[PDB]
Amino acid sequence: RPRLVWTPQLHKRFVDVVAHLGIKNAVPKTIMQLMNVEGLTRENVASHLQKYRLYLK
DNA sequence: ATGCGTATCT
DNA sequence: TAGATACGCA
Repeated sequence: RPRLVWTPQLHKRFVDVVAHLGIKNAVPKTIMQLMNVEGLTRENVASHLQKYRLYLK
């Protein structure tokens, strides 16, 4: 129920999955499927990817 | 029906 | 600042 905390370990797995897939295929559902984290939703990944893209600009 | 991207909210 | 929610539109 409490908001998801993106721990350095969880963010690292996100970064590795986003690096594995290219920019084209690094979409929230494919990231989530590859990350393989229990209880992690498409919306959790989508929100994180938005902030990640803003940080890379 | 599904899910991505942007804006907006807490 | 980070993470959640809303929604337009592919």
